[PDB]
Amino acid sequence: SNAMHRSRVSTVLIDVPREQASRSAQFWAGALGVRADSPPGEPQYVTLHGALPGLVTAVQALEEGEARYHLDIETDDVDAEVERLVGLGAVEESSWQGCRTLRVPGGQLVCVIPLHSDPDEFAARATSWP
Amino acid sequence: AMHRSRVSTVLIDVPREQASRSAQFWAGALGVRADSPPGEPQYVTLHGALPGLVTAVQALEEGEARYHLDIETDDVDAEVERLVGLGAVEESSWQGCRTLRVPGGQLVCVIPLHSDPDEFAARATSWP
Repeated sequence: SNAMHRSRVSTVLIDVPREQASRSAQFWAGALGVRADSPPGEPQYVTLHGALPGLVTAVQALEEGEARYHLDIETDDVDAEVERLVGLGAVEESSWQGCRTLRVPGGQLVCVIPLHSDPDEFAARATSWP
Repeated sequence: AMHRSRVSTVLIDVPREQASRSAQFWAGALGVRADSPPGEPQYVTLHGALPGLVTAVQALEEGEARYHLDIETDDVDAEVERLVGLGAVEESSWQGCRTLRVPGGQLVCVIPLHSDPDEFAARATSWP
């Protein structure tokens, strides 16, 4: 059933109500000793450059809801990866911050997102399914 | 001090009754082996989930599901003081760890050294 495809955790997100976003980025920049800025086309994100090895880390401004963390699973087939994770007991929730979003067994949220990495890096770190 | 710190650990905190199902899911979701370290039955390590870091499911005696990060340091007291200076607030000892509520509301723990020294040095920042 499940199409052959690849995935891995690519991104660690610090989700904060929009009003606290700049204060949060200020803290994490000082706490981690990192540079912080927003990418073009992504003003809701403040990248914490080089915070974690082999991953992207960012503060994401929430338009509604309470502060949390979440992980993004990067994949070359979003539909197939959502299907695979639902097969493992995850449940798809409403679109959340423009991402396909699942509640996993235990209660945490994860987002499934498309490719945003150097192909050679993704091939070196992604897990092949099945 | 000078002292050094880095984020070393990503924790998936779940009510104890849900801990087995969580570990099962994450092992399957990430394609990793999952097992508890000797002396640390409250954790199920997700081996190699995030290379350069440790990732684990932590069984909570109470409270709701969340994630948190551990900041690893060679001077726990100094690092807590430094993070408090940046606006973090120390909460009561939580799951046997020094635990801070950061600006924004997330939790972090400050923990002692537990990594290959060369890995720590490659990833850590020095603080006056």
